[PDB]
Amino acid sequence: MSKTLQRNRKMAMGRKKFNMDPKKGIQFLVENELLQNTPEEIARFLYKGEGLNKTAIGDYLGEREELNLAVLHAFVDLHEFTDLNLVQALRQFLWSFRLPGEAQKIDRMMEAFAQRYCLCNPGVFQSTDTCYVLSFAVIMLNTSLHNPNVRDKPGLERFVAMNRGINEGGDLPEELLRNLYDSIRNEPFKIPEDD
Ligand SMILES: Cc1cc(O)cc(C)c1NS(=O)(=O)c1ccccc1
Repeated sequence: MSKTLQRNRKMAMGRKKFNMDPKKGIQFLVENELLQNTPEEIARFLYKGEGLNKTAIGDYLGEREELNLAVLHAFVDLHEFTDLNLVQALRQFLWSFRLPGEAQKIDRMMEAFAQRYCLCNPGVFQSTDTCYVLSFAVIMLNTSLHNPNVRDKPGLERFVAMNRGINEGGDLPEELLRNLYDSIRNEPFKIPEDD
């Protein structure tokens, strides 16, 4: 009983430590046998995200060292994108962490996302590059449609034109692009606040 109560408080302390500095928080949890030091177990901890700031989760997933890269891979693997369209998948992924203005880190994260989306849905995009480019197209479209600071609201026809030639030199099916455009137009991305 006393061991359990002590462990519960130390877990809570570990979460607070993580929010101050992700690597120190994970270190405390691992060193106190509250979390196993495996990429999969760390990833599951971050995916659950209990009491964890989404900016802190993003920071940890964005680190360059081997273990953090492995955690990123395992974290993306916890996402189940089978039979979801690209927007549905992005809604889930983009809600799970936050990391603005770190280009190289976002590149790694979005490449991992694109690879996972395509593995889950092999018939949609034959090229993962197509998936990556279209993923950013949808993010850009969300901002263009829903941020009043941009006065050019691109219509469907413009969105279609902007994506020409990215499907192995051909175009994406028009209905795929329409479905993605309409999904974003009717429901903006829910993006985690800076926490
Ligand atoms: C997805 C998003 C869109 C925004 O308009 C603002 C933010 C903070 C986010 N999150 S974001 O971490 O900056 C980001 C994640 C993945 C790709 C691009 C950006």
